[PDB]
Amino acid sequence: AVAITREEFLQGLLQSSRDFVARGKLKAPKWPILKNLELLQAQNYSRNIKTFPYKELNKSMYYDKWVCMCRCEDGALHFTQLKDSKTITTITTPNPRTGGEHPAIISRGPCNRLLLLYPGNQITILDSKTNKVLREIEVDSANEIIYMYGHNEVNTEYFIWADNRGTIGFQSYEDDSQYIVHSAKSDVEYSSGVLHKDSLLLALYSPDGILDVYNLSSPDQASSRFPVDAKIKEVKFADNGYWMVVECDQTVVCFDLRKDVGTLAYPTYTIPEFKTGTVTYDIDDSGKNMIAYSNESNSLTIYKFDKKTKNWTKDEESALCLADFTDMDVVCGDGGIAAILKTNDSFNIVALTP
Repeated sequence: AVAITREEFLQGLLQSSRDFVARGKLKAPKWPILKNLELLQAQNYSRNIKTFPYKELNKSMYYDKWVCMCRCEDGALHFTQLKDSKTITTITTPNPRTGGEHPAIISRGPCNRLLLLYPGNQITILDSKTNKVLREIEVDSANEIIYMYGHNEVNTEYFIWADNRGTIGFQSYEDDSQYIVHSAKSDVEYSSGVLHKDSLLLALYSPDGILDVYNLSSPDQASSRFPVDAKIKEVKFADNGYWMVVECDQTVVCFDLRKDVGTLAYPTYTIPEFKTGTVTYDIDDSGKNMIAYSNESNSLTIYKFDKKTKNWTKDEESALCLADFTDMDVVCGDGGIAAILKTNDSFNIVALTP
């Protein structure tokens, strides 16, 4: 390939990681007072298809977050992508598989690469721009792959995959070349994962409290287990590089990666109101801004984390009122803040403005 030994690969990973470790260290712009809202788009989608948000370092040294929804019809994949209010586009790419089978996981890679995981650990890589098949890949592992991601800046010759018992490997986009850095355990049983900014730390987790962080650059080093009591719905590595935010059903737990495993950045926060109940919410990738929706009152509520007081408080100046949503995502590029409200098979995109 280009890397002949794992030792050679590990050195390329550390090097590339050190290239970008000092970049992307400026803060995203502070959120303004949001008073208006606009329903931009109502579409159907296939919720069973898990899509990981794609992160890109921008010229202002902070990260853009692209969120994607997929709708799978008759040999075609319909994508809706955005990183803010003005970057909403819908793309149609062909589904390379037989019988219109749905992918289990879809993720992006650099150079317009589209990673499609099908059950049985079979991966198809497409060029979303040219509609060509680039790779047909099989991963030899008895366990189901539950994480797949390609970093946009660090070690961009490979993408990452992980199965539900902790096998972690890298796969070359162009060559039949791969390297395993962690092998299967088993207490565990993971459902998802998330990669740290510097692409050296990978967190694998499950809804029932399990959270293990693996070090990708030192093979088979014991993973660290973080104490969560509680129902995990998402784990995020905040863009500042030292917060690990654990979004639960009605609690927010934030770990400080600089200290001993288990040390919190601030006291655990309870979501008001669960009723509880159908209130849903989402935190942006800065870990400082939060939007919550209430089905009962059809209202969006904005919370802000105060570094001084170390807790979340509601911004009362944001009276946002608007259809039964069960989940949501938030985006906030310089084009405007948008909230993606989701049911179990459709979504509405809501532009929020001052």
